[PDB]
Amino acid sequence: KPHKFWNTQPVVQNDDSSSEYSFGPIEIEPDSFRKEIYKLPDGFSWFDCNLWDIESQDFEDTYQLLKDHYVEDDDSQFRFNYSKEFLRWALCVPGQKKNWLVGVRVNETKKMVGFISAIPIKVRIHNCIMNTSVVNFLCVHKKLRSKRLAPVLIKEITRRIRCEKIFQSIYTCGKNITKPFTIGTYWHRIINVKKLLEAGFIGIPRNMTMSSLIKYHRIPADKRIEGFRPSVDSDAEQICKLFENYFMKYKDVSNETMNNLINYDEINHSKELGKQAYMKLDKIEDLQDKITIHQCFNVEDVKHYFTNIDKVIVTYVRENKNKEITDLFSFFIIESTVINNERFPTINIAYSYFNIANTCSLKELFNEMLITAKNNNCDAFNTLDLMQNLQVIQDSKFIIGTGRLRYYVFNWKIPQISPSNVGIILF
Ligand SMILES: CCCCCCCCCCCCCC(=O)SCCNC(=O)CCNC(=O)[C@H](O)C(C)(C)COP(=O)(O)OP(=O)(O)OC[C@H]1O[C@@H](n2cnc3c(N)ncnc32)[C@H](O)[C@@H]1OP(=O)(O)O
Ligand SMILES: Cc1nc(NC(=O)c2cccc3c2C(=O)N(c2ccc4ccccc4c2N2CCCNCC2)C3)sc1C
Ligand SMILES: [Cl-]
Ligand SMILES: [Cl-]
Ligand SMILES: [Cl-]
Ligand SMILES: [Cl-]
Repeated sequence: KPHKFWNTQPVVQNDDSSSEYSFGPIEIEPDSFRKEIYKLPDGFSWFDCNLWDIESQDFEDTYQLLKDHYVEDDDSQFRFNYSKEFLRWALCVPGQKKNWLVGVRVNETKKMVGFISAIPIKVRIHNCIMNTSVVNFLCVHKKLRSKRLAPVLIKEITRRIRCEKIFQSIYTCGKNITKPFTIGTYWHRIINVKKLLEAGFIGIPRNMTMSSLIKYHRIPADKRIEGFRPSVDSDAEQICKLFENYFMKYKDVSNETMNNLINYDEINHSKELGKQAYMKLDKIEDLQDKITIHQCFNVEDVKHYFTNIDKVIVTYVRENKNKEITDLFSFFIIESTVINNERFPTINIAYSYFNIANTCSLKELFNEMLITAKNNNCDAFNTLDLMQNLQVIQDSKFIIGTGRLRYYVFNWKIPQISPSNVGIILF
């Protein structure tokens, strides 16, 4: 069946017949976009969600909405239970705008029935760099589904983002909407066998028991790598350089292009000037084993994202004798509710974030990270096949998950690429 909203938006459609590998914006309309607030059905209202005071009623309403109505696995066995501390870390980022956190409320009862958010980030896409957005936590109350409310919330957040002179966005989905520029596969490393076995996540193969299963999913500790410790704020500048060196090494453009990236923020104000971001690629094979699109981090961003908050985010670095940082691993933590058992204990899952292995192999780095995940009472460690993570997944004890993660970019052209070419991690 055909789209009724997405067929009208500047994104590559599923039937695109482009005969060329091209990068660049799809449309350049700095002045023609709608600026008036969108209208909601009678008895509903917009509000800027107050996630700036963790004790606010807005925060309680948002937490409850997402706990009961946000993302479930494709088999409706588990639902995400984002904590307030996680949402604050994930949405109150540097440069965030108070009106990029959009809620929908029933006027008569003050019940919050909808939500959508965006955060600002910096990205490199091939030979361009820009300030862009990431849309996440789109949620509509279950009883209001299939009433064309989601396009309204999308149009609304788009208006608010464009009013900040930002005209692209990145967003992920478990299903196919339009054409995604890549599809990521996630994998599970079992840590707490007993918990996951009783939660219904894993079974028992023939001729095995929980004991032999615990023994098999054991995390090895016979070749530890010394020098890893939690990051602190004073590591920020060196973690910033560690990422820059990492993205410089895996770049998919020449050294000359990397030093003269096209700053789209300076040419998106004009239709003629913005076309300088058009870039044709003659050989898609030139991107093999390289990163084509990735987030960029300054020191203020590093301080926020690559910190340590109990039950939210974990970041470790490896040092040498001189206190210089040479490796980094990180994962964030989200609780998952068991849908058919409201009394089941807490299930905490770890999610691979950004990881840089220079003084050890990536498999060696992930083992240290798995040990640290065990120390943080995480029942499983989830990883996507992004960047170089395939090195850890192949010939391992990782188990394939049931779904796949589609990656989209709003108002930008990206040819279909491998997930290994992508350095973008959504929350
Ligand atoms: C420059 C700035 C631009 C900023 C904007 C950038 C783009 C951001 C876009 C948002 C990305 C968010 C990123 C995340 O957080 S991804 C996860 C989103 N949240 C959930 O999955 C939680 C559980 N489910 C729900 O909350 C609702 O089912 C939602 C709200 C998802 C849809 O509500 P409902 O189920 O009641 O449907 P409808 O009748 O209102 O409307 C039908 C239309 O909605 C399109 N649809 C359905 N699901 C998604 C989806 N996950 N991404 C994009 N579009 C989606 C669908 O194609 C159809 O369009 P078309 O097929 O007719 O065309
Ligand atoms: C061990 C265990 N894993 C479960 N996963 C689910 O239920 C589930 C259901 C639907 C969709 C998803 C999941 C799930 O894990 N995804 C997943 C998997 C690996 C990631 C690696 C890095 C970053 C994110 C990752 C990520 N996200 C989830 C957070 C939100 N950002 C989108 C992508 C998507 S339940 C359970 C008991
Ligand atoms: Cl619609
Ligand atoms: Cl797809
Ligand atoms: Cl040590
Ligand atoms: Cl600190």
